[PDB]
Amino acid sequence: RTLIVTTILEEPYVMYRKSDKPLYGNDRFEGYCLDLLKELSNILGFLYDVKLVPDGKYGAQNDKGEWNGMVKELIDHRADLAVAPLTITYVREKVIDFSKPFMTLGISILYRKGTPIDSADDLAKQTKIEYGAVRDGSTMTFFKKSKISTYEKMWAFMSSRQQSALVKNSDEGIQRVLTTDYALLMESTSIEYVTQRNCNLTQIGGLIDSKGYGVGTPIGSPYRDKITIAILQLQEEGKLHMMKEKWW
Amino acid sequence: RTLIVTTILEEPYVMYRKSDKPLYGNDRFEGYCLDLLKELSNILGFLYDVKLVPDGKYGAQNDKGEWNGMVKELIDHRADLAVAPLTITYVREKVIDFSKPFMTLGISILYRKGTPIDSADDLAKQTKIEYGAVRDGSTMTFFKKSKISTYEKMWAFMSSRQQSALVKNSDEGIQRVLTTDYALLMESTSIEYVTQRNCNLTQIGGLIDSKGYGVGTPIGSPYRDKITIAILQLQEEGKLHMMKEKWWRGNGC
Ligand SMILES: C/C(=C/C=C/[C@@H](C)C(=O)O)[C@H]1CN[C@H](C(=O)O)[C@H]1CC(=O)O
Ligand SMILES: C/C(=C/C=C/[C@@H](C)C(=O)O)[C@H]1CN[C@H](C(=O)O)[C@H]1CC(=O)O
Repeated sequence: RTLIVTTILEEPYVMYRKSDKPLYGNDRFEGYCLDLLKELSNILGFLYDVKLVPDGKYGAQNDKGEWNGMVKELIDHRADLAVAPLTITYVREKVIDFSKPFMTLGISILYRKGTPIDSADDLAKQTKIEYGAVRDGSTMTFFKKSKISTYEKMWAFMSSRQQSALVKNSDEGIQRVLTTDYALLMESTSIEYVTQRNCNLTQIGGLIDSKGYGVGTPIGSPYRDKITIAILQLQEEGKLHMMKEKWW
Repeated sequence: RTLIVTTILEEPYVMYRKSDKPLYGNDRFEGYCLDLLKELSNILGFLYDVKLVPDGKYGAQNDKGEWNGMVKELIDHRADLAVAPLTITYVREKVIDFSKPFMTLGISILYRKGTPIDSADDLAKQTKIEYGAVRDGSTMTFFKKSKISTYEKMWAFMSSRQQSALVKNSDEGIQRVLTTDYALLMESTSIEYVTQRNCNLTQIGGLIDSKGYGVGTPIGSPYRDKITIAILQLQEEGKLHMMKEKWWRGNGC
């Protein structure tokens, strides 16, 4: 049986291929996740239809506790797998089963080069330089729930003034960093990608936490473990590292 | 019901406490893993008896496909959990269920300071400097199964001459590095611990792979997921990071 794979567009994980004529099916996409997906499909032996998540969201829960995006697709069994830079979080792992991480990363700071700023603490102590994150993303949630003083303070600032310091998506954040005096709290894997394509930007400090991206499956899914094992196999033989180098 | 926790002695994960009189039970140990364990027990609400694995091995399989150590304890249901720097590997994950990693790391190089060597490649190209790893550990296995040229070459050297380049345990490896012209392939978390207490030693290059340590449970265990969720919780609130700092920090160099 063909597995339905729910995903979302995000450089360089899942992107529309470049072609002179209209593309159809899986042929529409390319990227690290499509490469990962075909590696997993060879190892486990399954066919799949990549399908973009209808609402274009990763998955968060509203005030009433209902989920949206890819997480929701898995919960309602509208998809068998979720392959994308879907951060393994406490709140998400309770409603869906994650495979072991296929990429590890952390929350860090994207800012422009040649400045005295060097840590999340430097930012927390002032207000001249504005800073924030993608609204409702795992990074924002981290700062929202943290009880570490420095992070509590930063959240106080990010959420103030109607969350004007937050951005809707990564691209809006990057442009905001390139144009104004703004710093973006962003996942390290994404910062590496960006700083490699824009010499004006750089990472500030190191990681302020350790996270991973995993393949999502519905709770009780028989593939969860098979995928985990395949990921470990791909990691141990250098394929994951090879794939990262290819797209980064 | 009290859960039986199988573990092994390894600084600074599980160590014998220092005391004037004989110690008994869980009171015998201290370390990062005992701290982790009590955090998990508070969150999940269970009691536990720490018990050192009888044969003192982590878990590898012999030629007949038989497992030993902690992995074996879990397979035969002699323990409910395995809490130790037990590397999550392909071969192990097939016989036991692992929680999500509570610590991520990689294979790196422990060598002495002030030398021209700077990468696994530098080592692979020569033979003056001897190098190896703990025999039968996950690191050795990595090199044994790799098909990457540089690692294939290093394995060729490590396994040659009856594996004389390999060591029985981390301490033998560290002493060998401090005394002779030898480099030790070792997990990054352990290198950090050592270099912080030995200003003569240092890490060479970065990580040559990405691994994690996880709590082990028997296949089909009802705790696997509960523990995973608790670990994510502890990570998200800074406790795992806090615990690492508590046991890793040295006295400066
Ligand atoms: C790039 C990104 C955007 C998320 C946007 C959310 C608000 C959504 O549209 O559902 C994701 C990638 N991984 C994080 C997550 O899974 O939450 C998030 C980025 C981040 O939060 O740093
Ligand atoms: C310090 C260590 C010693 C393992 C010794 C094996 C040969 C044993 O006696 O069971 C462990 C720590 N994590 C690895 C593992 O889980 O296999 C191994 C060290 C390593 O292989 O680099």
